[PDB]
Amino acid sequence: NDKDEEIKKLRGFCSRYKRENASMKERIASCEQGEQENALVMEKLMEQKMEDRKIIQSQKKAMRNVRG
Amino acid sequence: SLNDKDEEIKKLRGFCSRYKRENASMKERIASCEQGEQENALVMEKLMEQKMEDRKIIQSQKKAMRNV
Repeated sequence: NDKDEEIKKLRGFCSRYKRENASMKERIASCEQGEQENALVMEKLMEQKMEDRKIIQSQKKAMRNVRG
Repeated sequence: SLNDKDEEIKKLRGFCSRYKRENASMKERIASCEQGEQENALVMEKLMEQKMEDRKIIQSQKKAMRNV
């Protein structure tokens, strides 16, 4: 009766923990997937920004060349 | 107070501490992922603002050259 209750209690924690852990792997996995998708967007936006700065520099030079 | 029960309890107690450690680490990892995702959103917002301002500068440069 004393050993039986402790066993019932511990089994309950184990089933609880096990359910919560399974749920978290699922959540962690979708998070990492979100982050992989974010990475592609960020990379594209960063390339475009640097490409814009390149154009700006090239145009700043062309005007410098015209003002001689 | 049956026969395999003291050991069964010892094993289950072990699983619980193990589950408890693994649970804590996952909570920590999910929070880091979510913080990463929040930061990413902010970076993209900054990058989008910068592209738009850069395009403004680029158009302003092409027109100033047109006007010479």
